[PDB]
Amino acid sequence: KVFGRCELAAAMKRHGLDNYRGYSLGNWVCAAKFESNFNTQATNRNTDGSTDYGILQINSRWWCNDGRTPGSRNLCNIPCSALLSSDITASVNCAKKIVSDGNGMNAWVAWRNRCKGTDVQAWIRGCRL
Repeated sequence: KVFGRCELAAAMKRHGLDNYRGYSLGNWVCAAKFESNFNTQATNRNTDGSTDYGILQINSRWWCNDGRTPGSRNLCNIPCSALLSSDITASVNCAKKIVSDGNGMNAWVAWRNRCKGTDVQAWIRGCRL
């Protein structure tokens, strides 16, 4: 499923991502925009052989299990395909584990490079929330 900007902000808000670990809702919505382009079925294979999954492009090496990434941990204890659901619940739960880890949202490159320091609130401008 491809989300609307505001449809997503709302879903993320009810799922408790708004202001989670200090990161206001705009940050999350933007990260979503540039990681996956609001598309839940997005996948990207990396050079190290791992693959990134879903709305927030979560990586097979540390966080889930796709059965083809050697030496992986599965720190969110899910199959990696569960992150491609139109229900964003698993993506969201696993995002909270990642963000709480140590590097905050810097764990996401697209955020770090395309959102960090920007007026991220533009991303929730004019949504019923």
